[PDB]
Amino acid sequence: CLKNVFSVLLIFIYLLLMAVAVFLVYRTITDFREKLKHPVMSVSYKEVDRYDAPGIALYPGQAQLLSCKHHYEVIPPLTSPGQPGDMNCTTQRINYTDPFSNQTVKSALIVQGPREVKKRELVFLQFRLNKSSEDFSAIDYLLFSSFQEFLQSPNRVGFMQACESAYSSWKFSGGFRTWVKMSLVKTKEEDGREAVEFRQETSVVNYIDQRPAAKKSAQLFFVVFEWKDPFIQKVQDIVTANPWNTIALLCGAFLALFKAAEFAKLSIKWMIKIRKRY
Amino acid sequence: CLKNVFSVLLIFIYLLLMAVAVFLVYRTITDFREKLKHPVMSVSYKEVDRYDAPGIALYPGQAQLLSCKHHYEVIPPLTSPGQPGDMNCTTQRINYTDPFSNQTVKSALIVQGPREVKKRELVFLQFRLNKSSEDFSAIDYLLFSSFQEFLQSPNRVGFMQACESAYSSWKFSGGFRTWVKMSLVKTKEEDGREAVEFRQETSVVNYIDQRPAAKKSAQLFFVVFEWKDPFIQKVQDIVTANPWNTIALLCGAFLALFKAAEFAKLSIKWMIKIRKRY
Amino acid sequence: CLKNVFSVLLIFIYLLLMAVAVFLVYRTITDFREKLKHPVMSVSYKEVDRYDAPGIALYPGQAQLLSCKHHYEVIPPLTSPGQPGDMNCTTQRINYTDPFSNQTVKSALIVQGPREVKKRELVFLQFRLNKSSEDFSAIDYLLFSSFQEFLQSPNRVGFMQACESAYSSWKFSGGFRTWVKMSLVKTKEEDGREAVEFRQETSVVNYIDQRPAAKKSAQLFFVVFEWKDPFIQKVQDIVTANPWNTIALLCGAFLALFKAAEFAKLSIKWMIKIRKRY
Ligand SMILES: *[C@@H]1O[C@H](CO)[C@@H](O[C@@H]2O[C@H](CO)[C@@H](O)[C@H](O)[C@H]2NC(C)=O)[C@H](O)[C@H]1NC(C)=O
Ligand SMILES: *[C@@H]1O[C@H](CO)[C@@H](O[C@@H]2O[C@H](CO)[C@@H](O)[C@H](O)[C@H]2NC(C)=O)[C@H](O)[C@H]1NC(C)=O
Ligand SMILES: *[C@@H]1O[C@H](CO)[C@@H](O[C@@H]2O[C@H](CO)[C@@H](O)[C@H](O)[C@H]2NC(C)=O)[C@H](O)[C@H]1NC(C)=O
Ligand SMILES: *[C@@H]1O[C@H](CO)[C@@H](O)[C@H](O)[C@H]1NC(C)=O
Ligand SMILES: *[C@@H]1O[C@H](CO)[C@@H](O)[C@H](O)[C@H]1NC(C)=O
Ligand SMILES: *[C@@H]1O[C@H](CO)[C@@H](O)[C@H](O)[C@H]1NC(C)=O
Ligand SMILES: *[C@@H]1O[C@H](CO)[C@@H](O)[C@H](O)[C@H]1NC(C)=O
Ligand SMILES: *[C@@H]1O[C@H](CO)[C@@H](O)[C@H](O)[C@H]1NC(C)=O
Ligand SMILES: *[C@@H]1O[C@H](CO)[C@@H](O)[C@H](O)[C@H]1NC(C)=O
Ligand SMILES: *[C@@H]1O[C@H](CO)[C@@H](O)[C@H](O)[C@H]1NC(C)=O
Ligand SMILES: *[C@@H]1O[C@H](CO)[C@@H](O)[C@H](O)[C@H]1NC(C)=O
Ligand SMILES: *[C@@H]1O[C@H](CO)[C@@H](O)[C@H](O)[C@H]1NC(C)=O
Repeated sequence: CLKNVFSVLLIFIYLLLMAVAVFLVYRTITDFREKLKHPVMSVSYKEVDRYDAPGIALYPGQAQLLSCKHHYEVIPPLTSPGQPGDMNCTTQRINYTDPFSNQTVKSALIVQGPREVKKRELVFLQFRLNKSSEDFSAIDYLLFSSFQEFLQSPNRVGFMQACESAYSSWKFSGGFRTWVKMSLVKTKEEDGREAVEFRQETSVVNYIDQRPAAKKSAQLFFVVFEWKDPFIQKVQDIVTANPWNTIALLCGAFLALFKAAEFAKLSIKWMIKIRKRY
Repeated sequence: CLKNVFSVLLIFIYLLLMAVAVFLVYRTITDFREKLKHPVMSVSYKEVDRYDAPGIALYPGQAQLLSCKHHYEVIPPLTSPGQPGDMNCTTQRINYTDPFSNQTVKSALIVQGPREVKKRELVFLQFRLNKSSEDFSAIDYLLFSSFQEFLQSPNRVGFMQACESAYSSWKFSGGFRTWVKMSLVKTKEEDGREAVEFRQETSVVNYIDQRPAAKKSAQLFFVVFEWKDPFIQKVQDIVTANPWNTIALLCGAFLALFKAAEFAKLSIKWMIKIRKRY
Repeated sequence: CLKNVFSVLLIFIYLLLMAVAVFLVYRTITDFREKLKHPVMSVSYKEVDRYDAPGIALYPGQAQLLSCKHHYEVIPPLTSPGQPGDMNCTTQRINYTDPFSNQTVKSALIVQGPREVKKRELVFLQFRLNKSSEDFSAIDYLLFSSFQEFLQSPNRVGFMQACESAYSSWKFSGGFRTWVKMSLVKTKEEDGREAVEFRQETSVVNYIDQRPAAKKSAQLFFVVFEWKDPFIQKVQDIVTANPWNTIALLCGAFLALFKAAEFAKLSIKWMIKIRKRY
């Protein structure tokens, strides 16, 4: 009457293997949910021959700018303060309404930044704020990726608001030269898009005002816009769980368990033979 | 007498397949050891409606602070130097012993930072150090994540040492306004923990001292504490090698090799038939 | 005459499964090409007992340096400006030709940085530039990983050019103390190499010149070189697609499809039996 016992015994292999099968599909499902929740990042650096001329959206307001001078040389030659002119920018002043507020027009000024990173070209601006009641001399600016696109785009009055919302506006101080070493990051969201963001590393250098040494003491600002490295750090969140390399593995495990059940039927046959031997 | 030769020939399939099997399990084992050694990082940005009020653990020492003023406006209105008062902080001065030393009590001061990032709220502090022998005016500070937790926690005298050991204490200078744009990173170690770290980007703005223009020339410090972006960069090291999606693949490869050995037995049968045909 | 119809019907399982097989190998091939294009990054922090003494390649030019003083104390004690001496560096002045130009010899100066991060040792330099026509007082520097290697290496005149090309040269300003908190990143390119890069976070602190308060007003520079954290952020791009864990999965899927074709032959047998029943 204990033959059905041996039957359920040989079937215990089926039972345990179906149990580990449902356990494994559960674990694989929950791990796929996890790896689908938050993907994995991946950085790659693509060295570029020469950058596309960025757009420096300075917001001087009242402070008139003195000079512009690109300098392929690693060092900007000796300047002469308080003297306007010497401008050699492809500058363009453009107005728009702050998308944050729409309550105050923020006059701007656009500059074609440096292009030749290997030649180490660098825009060197100069500004002046003849004494006012600001109490903190600061001219904030902004960087978008390619200046020619701004020149050619239609209704750039709105393209500028799009930039101001996309990028971030960090100010350069007043009273010392701020060597801004720009650098790009072409980050790619997974929804088939490419987002260009500027990450810069300022380095302020104090201005020795002993050269003018006068009674005017008018505030004057200095900037240097440079390309940090000839590379473009582009980061894209890689989806580490595709719907294919997981179902194939689940099928492989299901087949492993099926083959194991077949080997278990073979082992039950061997055990029946051994019992017949006894 | 050369039949055993054909036998060992048909068995050479078994031999080579068992060899590639041990090679593949070796490679999979060593790759699992590697991917278990150092996991893969993964960044995700979770935009928050409004931040939990951080805790600014300034260490003024002797320098009394003049004013506090939150400013939902993007710009702090014009200040008046040398004049105390106007404080509207939920400030709290707290003492403790430096866990690094335990040899000197470091008087502190806690401030409830800004909360509404979308409203662009910003704490604007002011300090004074009437002329002393410091030779370098610097007031270091510290940031922990949520101020109300500090208020409610028990024995915050030790919670502060825990913070000082966990976070990092970077000083803001003296003589110009330092626009500190705080930002959080809720990093998650894999051992079921969540670590909150502050990564800020200062931006100093020189102070035009021509407004006081007196013979006192007392050192005075300005700060601005702001939330950089409404996002919270949270990074978690994803374990790229789970103990399951590797053993399933090993079993799939073992079955591929078993099926290949079966097809090889079939090919040996075909070769025996071809030999019988000849 | 419609028996061949049932034949092609049972064969439609073979057809659809071979179709999904070629589709799956196509998808796996293209995903392997993708994951081979750009690998996945992975950060790990290895706390070190004590750092290997870095090499600070300052480029003073004409500015003679006043003093050196390591300070295990977290704060450098009160200095005395304008007074040379007090040097306790293992300094070494070395010349070479700028690999960028080869048109101008750039005199340098090497300093053995701090070693004991847990002891919070910190090099504190001092410089002077008696009034000149620079108009912007800046002394740029440079960091390589281990100073003893520089001392022992052969023909360091070229090792220095190698460093200048490998690392990046960021200047510390003139007129205020720049607390440079160095930190290493031992990044590993996949081609069996280990690249050591310095990523530092400066923090300038204004110099109160009321202590000299003379008519000389000579430019003088202050630096502090410190180790930020006792950790060494080492990042290595993990190849997320190995040539092995993909072919094993492809074989597992091929076997899943073979077993499915066998079950389909069984289903065709069941359908033939059902048709015979009718
Ligand atoms: C862009 O906006 C600026 C600032 O509003 C304009 O500058 C003003 O132009 C008017 C023209 O009559 C002057 O009267 C004002 O004195 C200017 N500045 C202010 C407000 O004091 C500028 O005209 C606008 N764009 C351009 C270049 O036309
Ligand atoms: C926290 O520590 C500070 C600094 O030690 C304390 O400030 C001192 O308080 C005593 C009270 O009699 C004064 O006599 C000292 O002049 C204060 N500062 C020093 C050392 O000169 C403060 O009292 C402590 N906490 C509070 C708010 O009670
Ligand atoms: C490394 O280069 C510097 C700068 O060229 C050398 O300093 C010059 O040394 C000569 C020796 O006669 C002096 O006449 C010059 O006045 C020095 N500086 C300059 C150019 O004005 C230095 O000698 C070189 N290395 C060493 C330490 O010998
Ligand atoms: C600006 O630079 C170009 C470079 O070729 C030069 O030709 C031009 O004369 C410069 N303009 C001025 C205003 O000097
Ligand atoms: C622009 O400002 C107006 C108020 O003048 C406001 O009603 C509108 O919503 C703003 N535009 C947006 C969508 O930000
Ligand atoms: C200072 O700037 C203003 C314009 O903002 C101008 O009217 C005034 O003449 C300037 N002074 C000098 C010295 O150029
Ligand atoms: C602080 O700000 C709140 C905002 O409602 C205001 O009601 C309160 O009067 C302010 N306190 C002072 C000291 O002005
Ligand atoms: C605190 O300082 C004391 C010396 O007063 C020292 O013995 C103790 O180890 C310190 N606590 C720790 C664990 O840092
Ligand atoms: C300067 O600060 C000290 C307190 O540190 C105070 O005794 C002194 O009166 C202050 N001077 C002024 C001008 O308020
Ligand atoms: C430099 O520091 C060491 C530390 O032991 C000291 O022995 C030596 O006297 C110092 N040198 C000078 C110039 O003081
Ligand atoms: C070094 O400069 C010379 C010019 O004097 C130049 O010909 C050579 O290419 C430079 N070396 C390199 C490879 O940078
Ligand atoms: C200033 O430095 C120069 C050397 O560069 C030296 O000749 C001159 O005597 C120095 N002056 C003082 C006050 O030491």
